[PDB]
Amino acid sequence: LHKEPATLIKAIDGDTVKLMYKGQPMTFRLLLVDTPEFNEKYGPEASAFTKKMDENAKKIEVEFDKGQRTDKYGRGLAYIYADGKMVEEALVRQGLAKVAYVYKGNNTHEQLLRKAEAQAKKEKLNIWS
Ligand SMILES: Cc1cn([C@H]2C[C@H](OP(=O)(O)O)[C@@H](COP(=O)(O)O)O2)c(=O)[nH]c1=O
Ligand SMILES: [Ca+2]
Repeated sequence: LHKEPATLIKAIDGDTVKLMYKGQPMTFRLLLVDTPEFNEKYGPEASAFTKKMDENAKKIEVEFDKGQRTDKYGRGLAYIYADGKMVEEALVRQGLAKVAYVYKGNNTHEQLLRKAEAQAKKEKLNIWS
């Protein structure tokens, strides 16, 4: 897998972001995680976390996995990186997302994320508190 450029267009919520990719505006859904909806507990915190991470970043990159690149809703499915840091991993390490939606063709970074979840679980962070 390889990272490709994109630019922030706008924050949406904890696990969705509007990015420009290959010149075209697109909503991206972060692979392999589930943040709470904005109206759910830790939802606002998740949205804030991802907004800031993405806003502050000098450089956003997308990384498609091996499978499906767009979901049923037209959202691109990728891992997102902000200055080389995976947003999934950051969210999951803070207990602001669960590992989730792990489908067979598109699960390259499962265990990395699971490892992060375990440490958030142990620290009883946020979702785990
Ligand atoms: C993360 C991800 C979600 N989805 C779809 C499954 C879910 O369908 P349903 O809408 O039918 O529940 C929905 C969850 O996304 P959200 O958590 O953004 O709502 O998005 C995929 O199809 N592939 C994926 O890799
Ligand atoms: Ca969600």
